[PDB]
Amino acid sequence: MSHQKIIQDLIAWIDEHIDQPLNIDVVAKKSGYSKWYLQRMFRTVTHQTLGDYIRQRRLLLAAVELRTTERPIFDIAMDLGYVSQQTFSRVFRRQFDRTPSDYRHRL
DNA sequence: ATCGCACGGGTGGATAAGCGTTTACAGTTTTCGCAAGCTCGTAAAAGCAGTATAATGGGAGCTGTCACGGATGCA
Repeated sequence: MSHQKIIQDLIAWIDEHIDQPLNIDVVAKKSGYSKWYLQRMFRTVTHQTLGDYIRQRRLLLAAVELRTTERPIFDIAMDLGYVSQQTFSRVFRRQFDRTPSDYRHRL
């Protein structure tokens, strides 16, 4: 089994469990590998990062929880690896170039 | 393969501070509304003086009955 089949399984590993507290100590242990070694092979298969991409699906989930659900900004961050919305609102100007308040207005 | 270690990138984390937006909790101004209290007015209630043939002593339904002592008080 080549490693390009490993990371193909890893793209369906998280697509249901980004609302869960999913950390690297779960992803590495339930893959059969170590904590660091999964990140070296992750570059040569999809050209992007791993610890930011789980945020990139988490910040994708916050936008589809804002354009559909009435949940506030402060405690969507509580389930997605943040302890407050102060940093969680800040990276959204990097990921989608918008404010977490301004997305729901422009339809 | 299996996995750390490091230089360094990215960040998360702990105060902190930011932003425009729609109401508090501070204090007075305004108007309107209806009284409780005073003043009043007169029709009703309240009070007062007089009435010139002549008239001059209650009882007025009472009590219908018991009988034994003490003090009182004339005689």
